[PDB]
Amino acid sequence: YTRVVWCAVGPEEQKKCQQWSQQSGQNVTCATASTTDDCIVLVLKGEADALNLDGGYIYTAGKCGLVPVLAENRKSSKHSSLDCVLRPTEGYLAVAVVKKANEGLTWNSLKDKKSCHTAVDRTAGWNIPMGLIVNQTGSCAFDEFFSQSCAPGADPKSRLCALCAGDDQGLDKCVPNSKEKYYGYTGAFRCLAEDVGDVAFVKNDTVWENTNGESTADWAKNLKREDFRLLCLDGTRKPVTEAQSCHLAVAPNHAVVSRSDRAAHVEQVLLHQQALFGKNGKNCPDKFCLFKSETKNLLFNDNTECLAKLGGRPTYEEYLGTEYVTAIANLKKCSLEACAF
Ligand SMILES: *[C@@H]1O[C@H](CO)[C@@H](O[C@@H]2O[C@H](CO)[C@@H](O[C@H]3O[C@H](CO)[C@@H](O[C@@H]4O[C@H](CO)[C@@H](O)[C@H](O)[C@@H]4O)[C@H](O)[C@@H]3O)[C@H](O)[C@H]2NC(C)=O)[C@H](O)[C@H]1NC(C)=O
Ligand SMILES: *[C@@H]1O[C@H](CO)[C@@H](O[C@@H]2O[C@H](CO)[C@@H](O[C@@H]3O[C@H](CO)[C@@H](O)[C@H](O)[C@@H]3O)[C@H](O)[C@H]2NC(C)=O)[C@H](O)[C@H]1NC(C)=O
Ligand SMILES: OCC1O[C@H](O[C@@H]2OC(CO)[C@@H](O)[C@H](O)[C@H]2O)[C@H](O)[C@@H](O)[C@@H]1O
Ligand SMILES: *[C@@H]1O[C@H](CO)[C@@H](O)[C@H](O)[C@H]1NC(C)=O
Ligand SMILES: [Fe+3]
Ligand SMILES: [Zn+2]
Ligand SMILES: [Zn+2]
Repeated sequence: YTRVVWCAVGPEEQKKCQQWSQQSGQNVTCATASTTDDCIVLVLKGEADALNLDGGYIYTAGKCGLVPVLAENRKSSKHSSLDCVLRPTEGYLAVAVVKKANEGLTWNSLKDKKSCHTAVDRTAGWNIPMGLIVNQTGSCAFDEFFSQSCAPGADPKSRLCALCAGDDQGLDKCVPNSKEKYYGYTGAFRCLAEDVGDVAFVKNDTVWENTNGESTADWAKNLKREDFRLLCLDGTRKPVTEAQSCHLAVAPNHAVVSRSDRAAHVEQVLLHQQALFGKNGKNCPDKFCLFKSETKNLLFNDNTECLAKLGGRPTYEEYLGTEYVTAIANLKKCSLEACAF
């Protein structure tokens, strides 16, 4: 009832969820699945209540009747007065990032190069860049465009997984969960940083959070912002400070979804959970911080300031916006009134 079952994707999120569970006095409990799609199915069956999803998955979930409940909100600049929970979301910038040293690589010479994607079906890592590439190429053979990639969630024996590395034992290659070394925003940026790929499709924030000492992780220690460039759609390369004028799209923020019949209850529990474990929460950083996990973005993104209420009781189509929704519909004609399960 006032007990919510959260769905965790893979073993590291499970571990974080368990801690949250313990600290919440079991107001929150945990179910675990190997992929986000499987978590969506748990939610449909009523065996889990909720999870926080990237926009590409909100589209999947939406067709099956799930609804957005609250949205990640990061630090803003305009609307200084408003409380975080009431502040409108701004959205993130999807970018394509390369090494400065890889000169003469631009948007127009990406063909046959190596790519790093957060996961198949995700906004910045897949839907935006592959949608543009299909568009520009006039062809649904997006699996042939790059020579090799790491795109968690594709066929492990395909060239889309050739660059994925699996877990510290080499198992679970290309699975779309954090066990895969190059999964997610951080994984795809690591894939570029280690020069496994030529380009990473991530968001603007990922570059800043993993360079110039912001990350203490071994692979990101010595990374410098100046060693990276953004690829712009006009064929130019720009410094990472110019993301405002050099992105592939603005993406809708990740948001918590649930079955509509459970939305109201998930919302109230979460609002109270963040008062306890959120940014300035009563027990964070004392006992547990919901929005921390050492740059690994477990359950929620680490840069989340709060979960915010949605202005308008959005359907998922309204939450995603008509320009994003049509982009996805078009790309999925290669790979409408449905539910995949
Ligand atoms: C692309 O993404 C980056 C990363 O999100 C965006 O850069 C962020 O811009 C914010 C303003 O919108 C900065 O906000 C404030 O944050 C703090 C405190 O208020 C200040 O500096 C911080 O100091 C502490 C030191 O302990 C650290 O936690 C932080 O790393 C940072 O050094 C800052 O003066 C400012 O008031 C925010 O810092 C900043 N994030 C980083 C890491 O630089 C960027 O706007 C975005 N670009 C676009 C076009 O969206
Ligand atoms: C890949 O190309 C397809 C085909 O063009 C793109 O789909 C098209 O997107 C545009 C812009 O969102 C749609 O037009 C819009 O119509 C509304 C309503 O009139 C208007 O308010 C907007 O100003 C705009 O004109 C268009 O309907 C849509 N076309 C199709 C076939 O549905 C798609 O966006 C491209 N993918 C990417 C990632 O850009
Ligand atoms: O993509 C930007 C963005 O918009 C979101 O929702 C909304 O987008 C439109 C039209 O583009 C609209 O109709 C809305 O009213 C609207 O709010 C996001 O979810 C979001 O966070 C974005 O950043
Ligand atoms: C658990 O939820 C109950 C019901 O609102 C509430 O009394 C209590 O504050 C919650 N405990 C924690 C630690 O979240
Ligand atoms: Fe995303
Ligand atoms: Zn723009
Ligand atoms: Zn509406």
